[PDB]
Amino acid sequence: ATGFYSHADCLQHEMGQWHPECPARLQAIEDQLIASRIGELIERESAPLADEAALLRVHTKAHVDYLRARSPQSGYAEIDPDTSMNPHTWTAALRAAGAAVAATDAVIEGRYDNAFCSVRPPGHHAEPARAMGFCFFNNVAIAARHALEVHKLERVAIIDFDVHHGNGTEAAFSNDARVLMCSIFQHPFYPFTGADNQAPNMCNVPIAARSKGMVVREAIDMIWLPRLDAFKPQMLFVSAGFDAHREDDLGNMALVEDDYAWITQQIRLVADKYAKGRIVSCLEGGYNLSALGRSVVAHVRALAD
Ligand code: NA
Ligand SMILES: [Zn+2]
Repeated sequence: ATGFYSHADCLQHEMGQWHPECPARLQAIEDQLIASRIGELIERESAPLADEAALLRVHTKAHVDYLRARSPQSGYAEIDPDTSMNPHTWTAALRAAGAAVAATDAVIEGRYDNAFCSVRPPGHHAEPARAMGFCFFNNVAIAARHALEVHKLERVAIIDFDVHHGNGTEAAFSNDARVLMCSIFQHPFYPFTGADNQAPNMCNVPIAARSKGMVVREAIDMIWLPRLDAFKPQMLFVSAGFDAHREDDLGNMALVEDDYAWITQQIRLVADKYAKGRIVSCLEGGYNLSALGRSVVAHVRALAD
């Protein structure tokens, strides 16, 4: 069984009408789960609020206190040129991190074989002391650190296939031998890091603009899988971003739904080998509403196989 974590509060976050990281991203996912009838092989779960101790396993106290103080009573408060808080962003971000924590508790406990968190705002750009690029708290990193420190797991792997490099995840874990990060990312591209001075636990593969899926499959098969087979992670955490899609206006790569299906199958195989199938996956980016819905459904269906 596959758990599906979301919350209505996540729709209340918005950063202006023009902004592509918008509430209709979550509604597009809901519509496609209906039109595909794949919403019937998952169990719906409500995301809880993340508590401070969950956040402080990843972020600094000043980071958390800043966003709490920055949360506006009305209008918007700017974070960076394309990231702002509205009076709902704080609650939404707690739900997004909350989802990832609670999915982790449910998978380790054996309630679900795996889970997906259909949540907003995304996480993987949020460094321990830097909110940026639509991200406030690093949902995936917070979930992995939950499994390490609370459930006392010894080894976890983070898979990030968003088009943008997960700088936030690299900045959290470059001294943490219990974590392996495997990723693909468009290069050179925002956030313009991740290609150099890679810690030994960082397996982040730069990908050229306009690359199609066969380049990513080759990269995953020849580079990720031997790292993962050597590491044997006891659980897998997924920064499931779908903006490397051919139809995405914010990326310049050319994946399609079948690629996301194929990638998820690999994640399943690694998890079945070493992790008792335990996977938690969190929505990152992905901005064409039709292709986002279609790509999340292909991902989710491969999790429920
Ligand atoms: Na990435
Ligand atoms: Zn992205």
